[PDB]
Amino acid sequence: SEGVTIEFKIVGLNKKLKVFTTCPHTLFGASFCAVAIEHPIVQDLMSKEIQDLISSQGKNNEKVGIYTGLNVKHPFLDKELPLYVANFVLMEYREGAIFGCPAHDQRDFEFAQEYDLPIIPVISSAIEEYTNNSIMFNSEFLNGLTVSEARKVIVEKLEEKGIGKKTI
Ligand SMILES: [C]N([C][C][C]OC1=C2C(=C(Br)[C]=[C]1)[C]([C][N])O[B@]21O[C]2[C]([C]OP([O])([O])=O)O[C](N3[C]=NC4=C([N])N=[C]N=C43)[C]2O1)[C]C1=[C][C]=[C][C]=[C]1
Repeated sequence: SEGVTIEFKIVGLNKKLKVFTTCPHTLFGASFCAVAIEHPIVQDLMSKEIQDLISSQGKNNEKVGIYTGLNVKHPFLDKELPLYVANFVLMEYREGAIFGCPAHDQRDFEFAQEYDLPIIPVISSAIEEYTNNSIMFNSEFLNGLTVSEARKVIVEKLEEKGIGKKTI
């Protein structure tokens, strides 16, 4: 609709992953990264046998994915996030790649529950016509800020480091 594009460093390689989000302020609650089945990164960084795993389609309506074997470095935390090929990510929409926040997104929770991924809460429950007064927590420099202030500060920090930009 109107979001931000974020670059993630792929661990042990000189390659990057661009993801699109409409909730950049929930970045400290990221558990995984997921790309579409038809994403270029599948043909570039993975074996041809990945198509055999993909066709095994079996669990429809259920959020399923395959761990690629690669991790991405979190931009602000000393930690890595696993990278998946997921059935619920659409290639034709934006970058065909997402970051997952299971504590505040139903689709991300269903995926994390299946693959035992961590659940990290970041919003404590209370464009310019209204202000969302829910407060950020577990989010380093975003702590204590309302959701509205946090959306602004995270974008300034991503732009300041050359790893994020506004995307219409
Ligand atoms: C879940 N819904 C959206 C609802 C709003 O998205 C939410 C998003 C977060 C949170 Br926290 C809460 C809601 C965070 C963490 N996941 O990021 B979020 O913002 C993006 C958000 C942007 O979509 P929109 O419609 O709001 O403009 O959808 C996710 N996304 C992006 N590209 C994607 C892609 N190719 N295939 C799938 N999903 C993608 C991203 O998920 C996904 C959805 C289902 C089908 C087509 C397109 C989007």
